[PDB]
Amino acid sequence: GKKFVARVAEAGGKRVVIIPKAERAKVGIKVGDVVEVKKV
Amino acid sequence: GKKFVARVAEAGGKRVVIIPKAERAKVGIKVGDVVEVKKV
Repeated sequence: GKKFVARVAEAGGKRVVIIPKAERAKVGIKVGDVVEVKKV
Repeated sequence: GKKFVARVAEAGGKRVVIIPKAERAKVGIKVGDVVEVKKV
């Protein structure tokens, strides 16, 4: 339930939210994890 | 404040949340928009 703020970016012709290593460590996110994305 | 569920994926050597066109339309997200990402 921990969260972080980010910006939608364009990478490889896709709209993505890049998750830096620091943010992964703070929120406890690994590849494959399910997340909730909310527009602010 | 609208939200959608997604999975952290790996693309271009980065950990990202791909946002499909349908999800962008439902949540009202454009590139550059600030979003909140919460681990479920």
